[PDB]
Amino acid sequence: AEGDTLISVDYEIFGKVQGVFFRKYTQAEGKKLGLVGWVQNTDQGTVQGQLQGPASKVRHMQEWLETKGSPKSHIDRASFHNEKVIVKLDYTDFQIVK
Ligand SMILES: [Cl-]
Repeated sequence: AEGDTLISVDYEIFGKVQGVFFRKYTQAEGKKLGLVGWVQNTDQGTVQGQLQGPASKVRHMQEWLETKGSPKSHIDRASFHNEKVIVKLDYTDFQIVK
């Protein structure tokens, strides 16, 4: 769904994505797009979280997560799961989970 329909989607990013300011840049891009959700480093060398917001903004974020990331990161792969349409947002902000 695109446009203004609200969606939620889970993501996991693989590559050189830890120790490169990925979490800070992701949170800044999410807030800039008006998204809520979260980002966290996993014990497997990856980055994961969820995004919630208007379909069009979430998709730009998905592209950012697949192609750009933080300046020194190198994204090899971005996997998205559990994409669903929602009527209300669950989260109120974009968190960095530690
Ligand atoms: Cl990082």
